Order: sequence, then C-alpha cells, then structure tokens
Amino acid sequence: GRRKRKWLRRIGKGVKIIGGAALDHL
Repeated sequence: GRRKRKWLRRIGKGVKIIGGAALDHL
C-alpha cells in the first residue's frame, strides 16, 4: 500500500521482474 514510493510491484511486475524492460524497446 505504501511500503515503497510507488515501487512495490505495480508496474514492476513487468520491468522489475525483468520483462518489458529489455524488450518493448527493440
């Protein structure tokens, strides 16, 4: 809910867990 300043796992689940970060930018 506020464990971290917008970084818990909102969109991280996509970039944090490594996914769209590397991709989505070929």
